[PDB]
Amino acid sequence: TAFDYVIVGAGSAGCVLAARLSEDPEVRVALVEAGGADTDRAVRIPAAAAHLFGTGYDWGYSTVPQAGLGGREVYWPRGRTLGGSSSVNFLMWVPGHAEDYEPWARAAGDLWSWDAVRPFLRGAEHWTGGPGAVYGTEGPLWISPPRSPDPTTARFLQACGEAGLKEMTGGPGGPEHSGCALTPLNERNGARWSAADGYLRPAMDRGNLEVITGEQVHRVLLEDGRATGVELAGRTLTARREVVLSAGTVGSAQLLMLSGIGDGPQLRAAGVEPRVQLPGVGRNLQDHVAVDVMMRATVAVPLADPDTPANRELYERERRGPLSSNIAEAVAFLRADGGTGAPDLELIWAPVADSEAVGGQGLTIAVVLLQPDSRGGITLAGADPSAAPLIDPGYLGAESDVRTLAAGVRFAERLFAAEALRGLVDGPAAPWPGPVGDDALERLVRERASTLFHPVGTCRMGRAGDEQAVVDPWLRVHGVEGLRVADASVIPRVPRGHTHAHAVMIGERAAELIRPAG
Ligand SMILES: Cc1cc2nc3c(=O)[nH]c(=O)nc-3n(C[C@H](O)[C@H](O)[C@H](O)COP(=O)(O)OP(=O)(O)OC[C@H]3O[C@@H](n4cnc5c(N)ncnc54)[C@H](O)[C@@H]3O)c2cc1C
Repeated sequence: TAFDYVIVGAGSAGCVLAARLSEDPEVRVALVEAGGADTDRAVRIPAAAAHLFGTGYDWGYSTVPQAGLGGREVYWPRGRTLGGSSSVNFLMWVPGHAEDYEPWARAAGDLWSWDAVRPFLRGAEHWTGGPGAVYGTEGPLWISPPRSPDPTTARFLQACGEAGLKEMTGGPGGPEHSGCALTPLNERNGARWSAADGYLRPAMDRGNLEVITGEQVHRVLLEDGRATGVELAGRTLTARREVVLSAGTVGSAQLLMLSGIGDGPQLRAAGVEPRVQLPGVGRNLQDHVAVDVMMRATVAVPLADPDTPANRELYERERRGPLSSNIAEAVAFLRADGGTGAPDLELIWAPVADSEAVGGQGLTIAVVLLQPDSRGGITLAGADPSAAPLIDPGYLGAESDVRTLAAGVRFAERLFAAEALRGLVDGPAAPWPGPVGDDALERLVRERASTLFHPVGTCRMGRAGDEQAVVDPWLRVHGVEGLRVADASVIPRVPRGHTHAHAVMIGERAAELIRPAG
């Protein structure tokens, strides 16, 4: 079946692009998604998101053994349903810092400066909270303050205050380089509001949009230097105008390589026929890494066991109580060196502990390396389109990353030692060992660090002439006509924020690049 545009992947970016491109009734748009409809309860309920790990809603990737982590493999959940990862994520809308775009503008020009992207980002947002927030007030994605924050969360913010991190008046993504805040949420009335909710669903009555679920794309079909369609298991979808890969940091890169687009020698070694030499495909992989500082609680921890009759009754009646929590209720930003300037550390407050020793009754500060120097890549394991690719982030390959995380763990410890928090905790929650000496701390970081689910950069944007660029500033794959990538893969440098915002923004930006308004 024949379309004008074939979009692969109904995720953060792909939902936006399907909705936007189908706004013109004279173009026919296909949105092709490996997963099914987002129908399960645990998709809707903020507190339930982590229960989707290892389910049909999750691709369930893992990294290769990581030398920087002592040989550990790291689990890589990815959403596999309408809305993609926006349907399984932790609902945090934490859109990053204006300076994050300096390396994008360096790579791809003023099209990708902050001034250019800002309206697209603000345009995605509909803030439901108090005035003075930085967020937009008219976009498809409802952004809300928490309905029922844990009582300890105010204490975390007070502790931050005591340690010189003041509360941000606009929320994260404001002018303040340093500070703390309640997490802005992708929630409407206490339930998830995903890209499928905000963008896709309103568009699905359109006669010119076909949403095709349950279909993993195997490769892009190339003919005479142009993408002509995509191959599913049993049939081909044709595109008269463009194929747009929105399959994310894993899937977009894997699909390029499976199509013969990438480094010819490596593709040959994986059993794939090279078609377009583009060595940057799968390279420049970046991700946030976090270490959880977990303490045993001396107070009630509702989020340790949120799914109870009482909480279900309150959620049903009022959409309040623990089930309305995304768990990661507050954030703080700082520099390891204590300077002014853009943050290189984030602290995430979760009033729970992943610790069986205390039955979950603990409190966590996740310490986040926002600007890793480590880099990795994704390659094919072989030519089977159903096989997972080989994911090697190179976590903690750079020793500076270890030192930065060590500094952040010291700061988290400082917070738990603060007047506002120390009364709430009594020792560490195993397997967090609590305070250790300097050398021990470096080893502990390597033993405990894990993904924070923000992988980017495998289909990096850049100007013609930049040998490891994958797409151009208009998101067109270099050396192919009628083929674009629009998702988190194109990001040159991992931001100082959580990447759902960036993916949505790229979706919006891509739609305007492909079909300018007016
Ligand atoms: C568990 C988890 C928690 C997270 N928490 C947050 C958070 O709270 N806040 C935040 O800002 N970010 C968070 N993130 C990250 C954020 O959700 C992602 O970075 C963002 O959604 C990526 O958008 P995307 O469009 O690039 O890809 P995705 O949204 O992953 O979309 C890719 C889509 O393509 C589909 N696909 C892939 N390959 C194929 C194929 N071959 N054929 C067909 N379809 C295919 C996938 O199934 C998926 O639906 C989280 C991520 C995860 C996994």
